[PDB]
Amino acid sequence: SIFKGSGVAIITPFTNTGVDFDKLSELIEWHIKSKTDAIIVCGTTGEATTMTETERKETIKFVIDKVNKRIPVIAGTGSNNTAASIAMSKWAESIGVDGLLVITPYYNKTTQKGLVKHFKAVSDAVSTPIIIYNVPGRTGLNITPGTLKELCEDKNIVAVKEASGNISQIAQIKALCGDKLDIYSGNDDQIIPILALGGIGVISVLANVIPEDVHNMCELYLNGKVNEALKIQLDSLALTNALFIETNPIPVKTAMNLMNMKVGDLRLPLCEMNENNLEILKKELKAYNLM
Amino acid sequence: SIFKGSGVAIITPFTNTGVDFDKLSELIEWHIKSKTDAIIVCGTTGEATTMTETERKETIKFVIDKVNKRIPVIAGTGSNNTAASIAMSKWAESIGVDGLLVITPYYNKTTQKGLVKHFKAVSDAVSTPIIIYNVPGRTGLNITPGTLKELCEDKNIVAVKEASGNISQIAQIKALCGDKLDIYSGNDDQIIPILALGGIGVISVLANVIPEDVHNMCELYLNGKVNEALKIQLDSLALTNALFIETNPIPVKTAMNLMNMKVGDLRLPLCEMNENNLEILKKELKAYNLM
Amino acid sequence: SIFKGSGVAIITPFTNTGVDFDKLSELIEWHIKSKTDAIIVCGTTGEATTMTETERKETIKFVIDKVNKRIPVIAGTGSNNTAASIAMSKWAESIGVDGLLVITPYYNKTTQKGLVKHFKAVSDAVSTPIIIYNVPGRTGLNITPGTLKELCEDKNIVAVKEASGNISQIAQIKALCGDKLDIYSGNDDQIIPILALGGIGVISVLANVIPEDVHNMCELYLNGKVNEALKIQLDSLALTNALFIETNPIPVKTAMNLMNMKVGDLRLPLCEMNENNLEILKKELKAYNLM
Amino acid sequence: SIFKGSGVAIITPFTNTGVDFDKLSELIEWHIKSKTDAIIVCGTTGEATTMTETERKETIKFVIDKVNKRIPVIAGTGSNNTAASIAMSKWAESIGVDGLLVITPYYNKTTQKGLVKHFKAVSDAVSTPIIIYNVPGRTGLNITPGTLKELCEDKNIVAVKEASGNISQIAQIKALCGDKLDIYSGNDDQIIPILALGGIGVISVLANVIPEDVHNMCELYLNGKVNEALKIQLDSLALTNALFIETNPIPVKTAMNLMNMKVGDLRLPLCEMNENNLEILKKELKAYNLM
Ligand SMILES: [Cl-]
Ligand SMILES: [Cl-]
Ligand SMILES: [Cl-]
Ligand SMILES: [Cl-]
Ligand code: NA
Ligand code: NA
Ligand code: NA
Ligand code: NA
Repeated sequence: SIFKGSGVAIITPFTNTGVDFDKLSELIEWHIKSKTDAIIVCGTTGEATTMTETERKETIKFVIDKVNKRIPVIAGTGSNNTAASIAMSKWAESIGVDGLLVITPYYNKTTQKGLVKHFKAVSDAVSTPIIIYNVPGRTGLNITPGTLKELCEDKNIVAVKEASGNISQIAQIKALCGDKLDIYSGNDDQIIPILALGGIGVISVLANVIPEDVHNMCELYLNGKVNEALKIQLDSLALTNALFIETNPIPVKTAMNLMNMKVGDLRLPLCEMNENNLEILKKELKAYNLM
Repeated sequence: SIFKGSGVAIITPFTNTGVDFDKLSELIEWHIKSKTDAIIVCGTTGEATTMTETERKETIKFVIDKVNKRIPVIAGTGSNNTAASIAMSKWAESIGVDGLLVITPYYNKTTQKGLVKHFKAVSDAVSTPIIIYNVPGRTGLNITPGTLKELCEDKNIVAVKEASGNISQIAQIKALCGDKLDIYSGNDDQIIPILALGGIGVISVLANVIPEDVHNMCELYLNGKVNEALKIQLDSLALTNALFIETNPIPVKTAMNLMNMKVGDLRLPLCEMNENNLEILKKELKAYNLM
Repeated sequence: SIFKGSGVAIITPFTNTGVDFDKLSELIEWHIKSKTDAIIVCGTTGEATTMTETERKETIKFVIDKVNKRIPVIAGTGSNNTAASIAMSKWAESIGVDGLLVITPYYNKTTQKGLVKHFKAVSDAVSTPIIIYNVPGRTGLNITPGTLKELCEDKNIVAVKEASGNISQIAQIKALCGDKLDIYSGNDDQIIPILALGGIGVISVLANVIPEDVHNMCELYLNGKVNEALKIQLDSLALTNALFIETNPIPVKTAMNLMNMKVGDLRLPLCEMNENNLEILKKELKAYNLM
Repeated sequence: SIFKGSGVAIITPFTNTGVDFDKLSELIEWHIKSKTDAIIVCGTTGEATTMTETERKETIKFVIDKVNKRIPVIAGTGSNNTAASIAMSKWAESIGVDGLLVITPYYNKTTQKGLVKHFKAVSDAVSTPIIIYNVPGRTGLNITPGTLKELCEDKNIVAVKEASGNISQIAQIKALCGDKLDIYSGNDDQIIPILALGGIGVISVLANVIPEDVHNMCELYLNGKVNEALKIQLDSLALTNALFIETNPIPVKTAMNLMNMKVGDLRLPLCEMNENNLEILKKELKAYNLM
């Protein structure tokens, strides 16, 4: 496995002109102390879409060099243009990332036949483990269990981050791909049911604010302490759903700032929460002892 | 709990003019021997919709009287007409059923406000535990976790059969309703993830053909043997999905007949499978050692 | 055609113990004066689901006998049980209905293969024109354009009431079935686009309150006065959507009573509107000069 | 209006290393001869996603300079990064484009509140008419009629290309935004119903192969000859749906090559059609006299 347990999809802290490197360094050290199992850098939660190429590269290399082999670092390097996914993947490989988080194409989309060629062209280009990221609610596109079955034979493709939110489809991947594909939950509110079907962890938004809970929930579940794990899941559910009340990472960045972490403003087209949803977030942060 | 583990949604075996009572008796004794935990009689799997009132009553009373207190018997008694759900519920109560399986209205539908009045009017009429049955893919209507939270305070309403297929919504019910509402999975391909979130069993189509597997999967999971339970789930997944290749109970009745159980023909508007889907079913029955 | 233009899906006015026959008579005469083209009696808008068999029969025969050949009368006679759809269809035929409104099965559902057998078994039983009613948001089930193509060859099956709300699917039916199947819009907010694709009218909820507008919108469109028709559609759109703010016929019965028509209470599981939605309805009724 | 009638979403013809400028010139002259009303350059149909920035700029400027004021030219300039949508929009403005086709954010997405800030930040930057492009099946994101109502007050925002495929939502935009927002259909199979609700044309994939049909269908409809327009729509429907059998522009580029137009290969992650779908396309091309 690239890692087991809690891999945080870390926000990118912005100053008003670029990236807050010192704040990022603080977050990285906090994650390592708090027992986060891995860092996913410049995923969707990290707003990679509104970062320039230079910012994405500086940011990914910074996380890699700061962590310095202490825990695994995974970079989001996929895009909806296959040539660009190739170039970025080779580049993060070349500077020592331990894994690649590679989203399906989105918006342009393609067929199941094109998904196979897409991911084979990216994988062929590198020698670094790859995690396929499926998130149909964002991309308009669903990579099926059959397409995944065909891809899991690839040498670098070892895992999927599964954010379809469709548990029947999760069971199908596991039954079909067996021990040739690790499953990571792509939704925090679904850690328990996914680890229960044989998943080995989560790439997590909620770990941004409670890394201990997300790590222990996985560790407990994987160790056979399924009830102790279930209770963390149920107790944090209302907070977790509050973090999805508006497009992520709007709520999780909002929350970090309410918890005095000073992580800056979102970049357009993301923006400040509306007032009613802000109040629902705060209520859940206070009930969970976070402010 | 009304029961824990595997509650079979038993087919109703039809002769060419009415109900095959002798065949039903054989099925009941087989279920008790095979360690099925409870019988759900005249649910959707039992084709209650195409049975006359007299047939529904004769059938339910027969299952109750044959079982004779050996295991719990639950009757489907709900409909999309509240007066009719009342009369049928009182009637199954009066002849000694142990639970009521009461579907949300369907087709006519109603609001969340009407769902509360619907279920309160049914419950008020009886003194028998009630299981609310939510199946939005069939009814057009989704009873939300908030509406369920309000209903679980009712004296008779103790459980939900949850066939939304939405695991996020299952977590929400459990986090919100806590120990005031038992959750039964309404989908066989989702037993593991639902028991994992605190569910206490399944009202099952797949138990019609492999009652031992469905019972042991639940017993194992609930007892902490989560891996042994997971393996039954994954091994039977392809068969289970084959049983949903056409509108249930078309495939499960088709399969029982292929396994030489002689359970008769479906009633219109259900009908014989098409040929390609029939072959996919057979392949999965043979691979699972069922024919 | 069974009729062209506006066929009202008439509410059934209830007294506190049964049916308000005098009120129904008043509504029928009002519809004929107001130039409504046809009456659909005991459809979903007429709450047939919560009427007893005797009430459904008394109600349908009353509308037929009161209208006395002045305009076409269509009865809803389908159900999700094929035997019961047969018996009811023959019965409305026998007392002189001019058309049958026959919904797809719902809740139990079936395959496309079963839909063909379902509708052939109903049609074979009668010699009265049949309108197939497709409403997947209520039934869970979508009859496809290909299945409709196969059925339109049937002698009695001449039309579809299309409430999928999917305009691409409406075009497909017309291109495929051609002049062998009349299309009626099953949504008032979609009269224009459906008549534009070759539809010949609407089976209407909004005609309950403004029969003149619904009739003229169709007459104008069919006569080539497409702009005059469009304006009625756009001006009444906000009222029309307000009539769907809660499960129909909750809002249209609520509105009739606000317009002093004294049509009684809904039957469970339908119930009174909630307050915020009630206010939105009233605002739209006042802006459209209805109260 | 920026234009009325048929605005072709022109493919970009690729050589094996870049763009086939001579082929594009031929296509442009053919469109002008064939009476196409406007050219949309580097939209989704033009595979802008897999073109470099230099290619996108060279391509857009080429179409603008070749057309040389003969008909309106609209460039796709939006992206899911607001800064990048700003820079590209200003740039196409600066070289004389007549309109901007600006998609909602996709994949990253945002709230309705962010959509307003997104589009205001793009518009504020320019003085060129803007067409908002809504395509939730591709972006994961639906701009609502209320958000559009608020934006149509903007000085540059004059239109929407509406590809939700939801005709109820089209009526809502028109009723709400009135004469402050032109509607273009974003689906060829929905030209009739959208022009019928007050739309003024289509930004079209099907115009790539039959520009005369798409132009005449609009001209006829807008001129009151609604039946003559309807017939073009119904006759071409099966071809049109065939063009959507796989992710556009896979089928339309495939078809152009079958019609001997020599427009080159698709760029990854788009790829060649599968065989069964290829045969369905060919059958429809032959039945429509195109090969
Ligand atoms: Cl997308
Ligand atoms: Cl799910
Ligand atoms: Cl239903
Ligand atoms: Cl639609
Ligand atoms: Na692999
Ligand atoms: Na209770
Ligand atoms: Na016919
Ligand atoms: Na404007």
